Amino acid sequence: MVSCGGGRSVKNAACCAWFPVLDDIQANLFNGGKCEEEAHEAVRLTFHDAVGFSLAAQKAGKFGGGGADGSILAFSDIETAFIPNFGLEFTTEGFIPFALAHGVSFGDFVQFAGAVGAANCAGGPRLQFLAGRSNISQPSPDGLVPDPTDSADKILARMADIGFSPTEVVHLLASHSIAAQYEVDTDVAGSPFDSTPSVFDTQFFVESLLHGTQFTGSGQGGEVMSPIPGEFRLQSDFALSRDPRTACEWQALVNNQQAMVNNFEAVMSRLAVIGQIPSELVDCSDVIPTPPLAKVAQVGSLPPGKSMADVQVACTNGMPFPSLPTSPGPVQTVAPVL
Ligand code: HEM
Ligand SMILES: [Ca+2]
Ligand SMILES: [Ca+2]
Ligand SMILES: [Cl-]
Ligand code: NA
Repeated sequence: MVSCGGGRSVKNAACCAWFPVLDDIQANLFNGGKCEEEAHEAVRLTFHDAVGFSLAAQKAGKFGGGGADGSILAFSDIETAFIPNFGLEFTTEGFIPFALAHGVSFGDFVQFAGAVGAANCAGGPRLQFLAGRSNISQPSPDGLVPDPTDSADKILARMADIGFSPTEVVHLLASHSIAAQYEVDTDVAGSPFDSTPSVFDTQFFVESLLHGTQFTGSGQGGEVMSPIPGEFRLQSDFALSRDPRTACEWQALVNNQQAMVNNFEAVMSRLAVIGQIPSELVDCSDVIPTPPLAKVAQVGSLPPGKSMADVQVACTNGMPFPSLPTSPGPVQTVAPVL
């Protein structure tokens, strides 16, 4: 190892340059190292950046997008006008000055910010962070970002088209354990996808499998019924939790928080280098912070007022759910991330 000063160490000396970026964003973008709206947006941005890539396009002799290349920032004017990217201009205009201030590529900044963001959440992962992506990019083609109204067929096809199996899609969706909607229905902006959007835990997997009982929003734009007031459910998460191709992996995560973390780290390592050549990158993973000391449950809980009878069993070849514990107390509305 070498030292960067002040007791901070890295394997690769060039990585020391990322500590001033760390300090700036933890203080001035993430509100002192929190896992709240900006951290969630940073995680979401890694995917909106990387998903602008198409193996099929490449096979047809067309440009499919340069993947995890910072194009969502370099060409925010273009990409934020894509339908599934609506409203992302608040995020891209917020993020851009940090990349520019520190002289790092947009492509590295997007991956660095999502790694740091996720690492702020209790229970959270420590994503691999490789640096070195060119600052020269081209805009993503339109039509490549999944939409929450898309069927499981269409989403799984789009994801296979950037290199991910349906099992890996479920692993990537561990991100919706730290997540809310702002644009599907602005009337209920901040309504999260699980009861714990600051905790990287298995509650998204448990709660998405419950029967829907009420709408949080107006039921437009891909919202379907969720199982707790204040919690928002996407049609796409409903479809993937219950599709034969994905359901058994979805179920297998409800009682293994650590495997959810490990699997998320594994798939995000791939996501962050889509369109990139890893041998051209430098490993700066040791700049990424450790998550808060916090004991996150390894096994998820049914929310208050729910029993095992409320859980949809969609996995066939695998096998039954364990009696998951039930959280104590009354039914309570999930607070929005505002
Ligand atoms: C598989 C297809 C996916 C669909 C259809 C989908 C859909 C969405 C939608 C509709 C939102 C709310 C956007 C808004 O109105 O504010 C959202 C939020 C979010 N998504 Fe996904 N998503 C997908 C995959 C992913 C992936 C692969 C990741 C990252 C690994 C991700 C990370 C997030 C995060 C962290 C948020 C919360 C952002 C915030 O709270 O500010 N999603 N997703
Ligand atoms: Ca991109
Ligand atoms: Ca959660
Ligand atoms: Cl670098
Ligand atoms: Na790894």
